[PDB]
Amino acid sequence: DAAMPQLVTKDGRHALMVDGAPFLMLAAQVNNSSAWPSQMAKVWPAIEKVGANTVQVPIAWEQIEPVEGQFDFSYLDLLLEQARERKVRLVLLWFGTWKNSSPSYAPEWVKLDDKRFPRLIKDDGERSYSMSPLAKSTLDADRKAFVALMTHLKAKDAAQKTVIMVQVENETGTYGSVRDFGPAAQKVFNGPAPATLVKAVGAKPGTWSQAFGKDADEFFHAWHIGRFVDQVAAGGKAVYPLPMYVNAALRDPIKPGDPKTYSAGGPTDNVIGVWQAAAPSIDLIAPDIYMKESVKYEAVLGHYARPNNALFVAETGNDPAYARYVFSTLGKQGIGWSPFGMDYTGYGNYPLGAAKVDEALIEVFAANYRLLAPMARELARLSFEGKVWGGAEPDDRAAQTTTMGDWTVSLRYGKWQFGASDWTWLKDRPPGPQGPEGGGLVAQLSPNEFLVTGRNVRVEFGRATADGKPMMMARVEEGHFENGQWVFDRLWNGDQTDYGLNFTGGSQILRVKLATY
Amino acid sequence: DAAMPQLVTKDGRHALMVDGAPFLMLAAQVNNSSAWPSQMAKVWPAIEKVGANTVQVPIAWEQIEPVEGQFDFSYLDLLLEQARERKVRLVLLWFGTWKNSSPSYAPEWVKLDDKRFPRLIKDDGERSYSMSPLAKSTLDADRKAFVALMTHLKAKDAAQKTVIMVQVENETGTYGSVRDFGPAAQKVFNGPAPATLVKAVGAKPGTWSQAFGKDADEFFHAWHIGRFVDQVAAGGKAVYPLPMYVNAALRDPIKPGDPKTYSAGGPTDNVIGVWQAAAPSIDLIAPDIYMKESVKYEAVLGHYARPNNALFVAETGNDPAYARYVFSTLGKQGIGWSPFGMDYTGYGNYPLGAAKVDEALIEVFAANYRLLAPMARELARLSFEGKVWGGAEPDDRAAQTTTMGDWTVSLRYGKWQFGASDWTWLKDRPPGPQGPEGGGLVAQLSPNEFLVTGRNVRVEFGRATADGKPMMMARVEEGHFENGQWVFDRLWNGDQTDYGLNFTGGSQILRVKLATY
Repeated sequence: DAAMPQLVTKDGRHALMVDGAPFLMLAAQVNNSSAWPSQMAKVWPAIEKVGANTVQVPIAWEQIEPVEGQFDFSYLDLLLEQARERKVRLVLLWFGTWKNSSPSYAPEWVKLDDKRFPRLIKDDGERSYSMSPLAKSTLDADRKAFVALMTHLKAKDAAQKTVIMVQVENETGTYGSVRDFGPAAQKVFNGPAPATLVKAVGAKPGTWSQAFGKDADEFFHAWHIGRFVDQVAAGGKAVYPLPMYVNAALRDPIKPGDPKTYSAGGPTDNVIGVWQAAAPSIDLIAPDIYMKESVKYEAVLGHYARPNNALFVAETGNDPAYARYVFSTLGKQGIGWSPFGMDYTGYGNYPLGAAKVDEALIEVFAANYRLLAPMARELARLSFEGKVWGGAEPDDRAAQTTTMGDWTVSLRYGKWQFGASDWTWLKDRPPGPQGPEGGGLVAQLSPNEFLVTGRNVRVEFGRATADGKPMMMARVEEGHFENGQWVFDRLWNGDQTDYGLNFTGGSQILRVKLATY
Repeated sequence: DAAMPQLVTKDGRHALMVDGAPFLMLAAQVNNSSAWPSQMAKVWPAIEKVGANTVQVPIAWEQIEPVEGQFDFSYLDLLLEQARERKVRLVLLWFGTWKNSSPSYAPEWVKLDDKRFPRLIKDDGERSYSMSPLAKSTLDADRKAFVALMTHLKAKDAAQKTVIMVQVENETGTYGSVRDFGPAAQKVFNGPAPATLVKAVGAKPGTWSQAFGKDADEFFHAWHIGRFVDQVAAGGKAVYPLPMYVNAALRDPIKPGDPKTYSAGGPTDNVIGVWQAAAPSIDLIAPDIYMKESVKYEAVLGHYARPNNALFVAETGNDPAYARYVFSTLGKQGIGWSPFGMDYTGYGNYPLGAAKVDEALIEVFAANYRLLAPMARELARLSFEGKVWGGAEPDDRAAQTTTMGDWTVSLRYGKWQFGASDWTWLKDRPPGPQGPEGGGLVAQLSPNEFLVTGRNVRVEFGRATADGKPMMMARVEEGHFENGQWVFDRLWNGDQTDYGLNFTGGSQILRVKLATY
């Protein structure tokens, strides 16, 4: 059988091992109501067009268990077939007790039986629309269904491992109530805070209120949602131990509001530690980023990328401005990135994303994946080894720079293919049609050798070491990957290297040797 | 074997003899990083589209001698094959010790070994990026490689002579240092000025400083670069004596700055005489013109076109405004003209030329070459015989006139195909879409007979001789060349000749007989 995919960590760097090597998920997600046989003719053309190596698809509880204990995995079987025909991998999204905070994807025998499967009670005594994570009934039922899913998946996919990760629930939490205030919940809240949690967050032992103070309510909900999801995940892992993750409806990364106004209890940036402590069976916590401003997008990446949390952008906007952020995510040691809404079913999630999803829109995102897909295994490995840096065009077009050993590396935006970066008389290119669009990635392969790519960007090298030695790009080789192997195309020289390395709208990859003389 | 091409001079007029007759190089140059097998599928379609009879292609030292004494001419062999299939001729550009002042096209065993192959030392004691032309090592190495190239070319092309000229180095000189100030160089500078040079420039004998005064530094660098290139050229000529030339990075033709701010030592207009004296084995000095303003472009042509210097515009911009200057160059007895950057590899040299090179851009230049190519042998001969005059539309659209024997010839711009040139009530055509675009050429075949062509221009004849005799265009015959032979199409008369001869955007050639009555 294919080796089991594994999320791994080495010296604070991450990889998803697929077939025994690091794998970059250049993913896309279908719309929420697309996971049906009738819609697949409107999904696959988009997915093929965008050039994704991985597709995220909902597996709804209501689809798999429409009548209690009568499981139907016929759609999954079809999806596995179609995915394999297209040579893409899958990430299954388990839509059970929570999808965007709500039980709407639970079957009717769950979500219309509140007495048996109870919603949480708010601080004003009225029931929320959102399920109590303290209910053993709901936990047992979601877990049974997830375990059935993992058992069937094991039967149908252990040989090939088409499915490489599974998302457990979708944007957990509750809007409009920071936790469950019903009597069962309050009984627990009045009791001792869990030793595990108290130690994880550096609190003093006591009741929830004593230990956590002003954070008690939000931590109580995060912990309980986490414990619920952990137990769902652990049951599935006991059968088929694929990497598993949770995704986050975000709070603002710079000026977060009160938790009553966001998806409280879900893995927002302030409760990543609580979720880590609550859910050891969940491998990573993934942000869903629908903030178009670069300042915010970069800030989100900063909160979620940690030595103990792999960076995977599980969802992002499909407005064309978002396209370039693949470069920012991979440049911060990301293992994957995924625009949401990539099908031709007619739905568009504007104001989040694009109003209309047609071939022209998908082409915007396709251009980056066509470039990156052939190099994905190489990038994944080099990233894991800690050799990768990159960036996307800021909203203000400011240059980005870093030091990689002896050398400086810079990304500059709005430059032509000719003319020194310091020619103040030469006006920059005008703004992208549909917003900023540039970005770049550089891997330091060894002290003086680099792999360089990008689109709509100038990459420039200088010398960091203040030893006064002059330098040059001694060799710039363009080539491409075939079967994962490098094939020479040409050397760049003269005009092509006098003004940095200028990447336009197509697909070029360079191996650059630097030298002093 | 085909007759050896020869640059010849007769009574201050020039020709490149190819297959024993004058040849006009309607050339185009590929981008600097296009001379590789992988790029030829993006080069040939552009070259075929533009209708060039000659193509300029780099032959890089780094490509031909990647390891010292291990020569590889496989690309040249391929290029010769492909050129012959397309029935174009080649001009090879030797990129060795200098390409735009820099050794970047020398192999690593040259350019990364400064101790063995030394860069010049500036007047502040720090090394330039540019090579010292006083180094015997560098000279011997460049010459050995060039001689190997000429030996291989002789073996593979003596029979057909596909290759008709060779450029020796590319835009020699140094920015930021007017000469070599290192101790070896200063030892020479302190010594006697060369008798040959002193006589060539009309100076008094002495040391470099006494002879040349304020010009001593720049002349020292020009002479030494010239002597270097001369020796490279002479070694090659000793094997295979093709016409050879050098090209110039220009200083301003009207308000030149200090040589520290331009490519000093290269063949700028003030050191053409120094280069002529230094390099008898170089047949002509060719300007590279990236100045779009007609006043400047005309001025450059004036500096370089001399009785002892054939006019060849080795490089010019590929912004559409440049297209018309073929007419100016051929009208000043030019033997060739060449837009730079004519391929579909994605590179564009804006602000010099076009930002994007696509079929639409190339069509602008194609329209002139489609007209001129069938008549190139006839024009070349008539030009050599001193019978050709012409011009391109000035930036201010002013008319151009000359006297050819008994007759006046005028070129007028912005006129319609109907209506007298002196109808002040009739407004001119509006400006070209992408700038000025008109031009014309007239050859006086005998006293009263002319060959006339042009695009977007009105040609009008009058009588120069002030004898009061009335005149007419007695016969205007349109025809075209097939196999170099004239074939009648029709007579122009009536509306077609009442308002001069109006050439629009296509290809027409006329034989015009003038008469008094």
